[PDB]
Amino acid sequence: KNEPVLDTDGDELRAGEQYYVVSAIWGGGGGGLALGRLTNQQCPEIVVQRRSDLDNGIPVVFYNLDSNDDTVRVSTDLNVEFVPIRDRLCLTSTVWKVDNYDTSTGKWWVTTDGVIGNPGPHTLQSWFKIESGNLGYKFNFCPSVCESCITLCSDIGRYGNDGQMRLALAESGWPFVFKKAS
Amino acid sequence: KNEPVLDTDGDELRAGEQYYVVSAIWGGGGGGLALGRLTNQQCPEIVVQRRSDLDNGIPVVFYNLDSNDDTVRVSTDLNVEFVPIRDRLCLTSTVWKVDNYDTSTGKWWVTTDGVIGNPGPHTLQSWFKIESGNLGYKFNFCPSVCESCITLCSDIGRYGNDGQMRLALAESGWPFVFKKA
Amino acid sequence: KNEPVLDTDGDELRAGEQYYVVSAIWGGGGGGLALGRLTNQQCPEIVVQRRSDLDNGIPVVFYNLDSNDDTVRVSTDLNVEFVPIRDRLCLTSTVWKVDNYDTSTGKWWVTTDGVIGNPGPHTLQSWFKIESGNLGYKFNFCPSVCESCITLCSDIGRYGNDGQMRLALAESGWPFVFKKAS
Amino acid sequence: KNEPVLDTDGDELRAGEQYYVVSAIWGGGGGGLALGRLTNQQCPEIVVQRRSDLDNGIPVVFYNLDSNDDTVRVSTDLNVEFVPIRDRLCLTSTVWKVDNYDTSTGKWWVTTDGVIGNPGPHTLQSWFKIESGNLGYKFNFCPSVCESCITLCSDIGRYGNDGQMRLALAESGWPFVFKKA
Repeated sequence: KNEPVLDTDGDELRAGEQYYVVSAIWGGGGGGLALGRLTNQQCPEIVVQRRSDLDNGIPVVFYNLDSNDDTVRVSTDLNVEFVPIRDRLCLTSTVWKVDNYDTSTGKWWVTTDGVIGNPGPHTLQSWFKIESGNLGYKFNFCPSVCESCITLCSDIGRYGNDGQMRLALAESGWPFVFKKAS
Repeated sequence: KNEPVLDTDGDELRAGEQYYVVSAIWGGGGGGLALGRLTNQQCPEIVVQRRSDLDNGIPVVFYNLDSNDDTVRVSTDLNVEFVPIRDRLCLTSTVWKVDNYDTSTGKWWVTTDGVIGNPGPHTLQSWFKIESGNLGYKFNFCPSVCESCITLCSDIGRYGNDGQMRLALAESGWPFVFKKA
Repeated sequence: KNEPVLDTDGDELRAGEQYYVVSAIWGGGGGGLALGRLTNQQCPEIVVQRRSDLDNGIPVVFYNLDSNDDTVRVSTDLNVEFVPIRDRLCLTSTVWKVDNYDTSTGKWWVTTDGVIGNPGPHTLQSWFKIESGNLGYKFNFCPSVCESCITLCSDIGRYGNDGQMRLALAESGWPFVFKKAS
Repeated sequence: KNEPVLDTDGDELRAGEQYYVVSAIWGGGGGGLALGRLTNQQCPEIVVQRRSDLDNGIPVVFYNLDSNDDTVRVSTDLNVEFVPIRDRLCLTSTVWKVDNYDTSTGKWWVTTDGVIGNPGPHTLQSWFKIESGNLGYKFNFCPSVCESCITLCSDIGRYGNDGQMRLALAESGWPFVFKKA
């Protein structure tokens, strides 16, 4: 099988365990990932990166394709879900998913209201991979859960949008590391 | 557009919504802000800080330059208004404003009886910015609503006055966080 | 019997219980009391007040004249002793004591290397009273443990010396409150 | 004379004694300071901050203007020098100094190869002050050693560079505390 993803302690990532997704860069790297909103949309919430290094954001859990695999490995399709500490107003899910194309910017943003499990055409937009990079791990959207589906296939970068640093498909991915939220 | 200010849950501040303004440094750093009075002046009320770090104080609401903008963002002039948790006594508003110079102390205090809206020279003293701090956020008085006006331009810090902890212009601002009320 | 001294919770002070001695003034009031040194004297350490509101200093305990009185009351002679949280280099005690007259400043400072117990002429300089003031409690040095002794009789104020806020006999005392340390 | 700087035990800093310089804000605020190297520059070593708040870095010593003054006090020009816990490659000193302006970033970095003593125009870049922060202490570069010299005058903050956390002149200083080494 593929190499396990490791956290900042060097331990292998476990499916269902909570991790902050924090910038790999030390010095001007920013904080962790979390939830935000847009001017014209309160729900679903979008994925943003904190500007402050002090703020690790909201933890995520990862779920594997097969719930009998407890280890999170590189280059395998996963679900990603924020675990907010307090209840949220939005009724949409906090599962990551690729958004519909944004004609105002030309970007495919990462949003939420994704779905956990049921790999196939219905959930195609909710499957992400974690890949090794030079500066740290990167997310990649290139699902293999529906062989006959036509799909985008691209690393996940970061881009500013109306004062918030969002995640979007990009040629080169932004590097992250994973820190135990325990 | 500028970075949205966030509350302690991580959600952007919304214009018109109530927030406690609470010291980002607890313990002897105190608690939240509130309306107060002075020994020699019942009205207008002044801006004070509660000593107990368990006391969130009295919430404020923020108003943007343009009432169509609902996100409160850093480095933008806004109005700050206490929710009027007070007796029926003062006819003055609960809107923050920079006072006239205090010859007894050398301080430029934050007080109330400010005004909402009408950006320009008439309301210049009622416009405050929220800026990112080392931790939390700090207030800064440096209005740009009147390009030709000469203005003070300074962070907001804390100073003792009349046996109380007040807010005044200071070289280095005191950090606060914003809690949903 | 004299009124009990109360802590910031409204509870009566107990002999031998640890309290921070913090400035009663909120706004430009400074922090708590602790120990310092002088340029020409490392031991005994001197009593100072922290400039920073955030620093409650070192807690003290109070001891009564009679070890069988558990309540600390106003206008009664007490011993005051810092309880440092870690061992200190000086071999002198951390019990408060009025110093010998300082010809360099004209002040009678509060220093340490005091003694606990044995009220009378030998320990006279180690006895302090707590009094109600306008703005909080104040310390008063006016011991009655030796009726035939001539003694100074004055409130304890604060006064700067060598960049430190020291305590000294003064016409008007500095107000304090007592905050449970544990 | 000025207020003595205190270490994390509450004891005044002594000139010539070793101290770790550790961020007053932990977690994502980082750990202590250390000697570092740039990708493209082995010497002089630069001043960096460790990411782990468990890593105290390596100690500095402070030298006063007058060798007869043993207390380190706020708002006074001093020299800062890392204990030379390093390999023997560099002939440069471990004394902190403000660098020449960096056109690639717009920053005035803190680097080493400073000089101890001889206050005046020749050593101007090697004099720093320790100032009280909202919490802990901040460094400030605003030398008074050469009255006729024109000098920068600014707090010291932190900034990323070359994949590392460096110190540079900044509007608002980053707060540190001092731990006996």
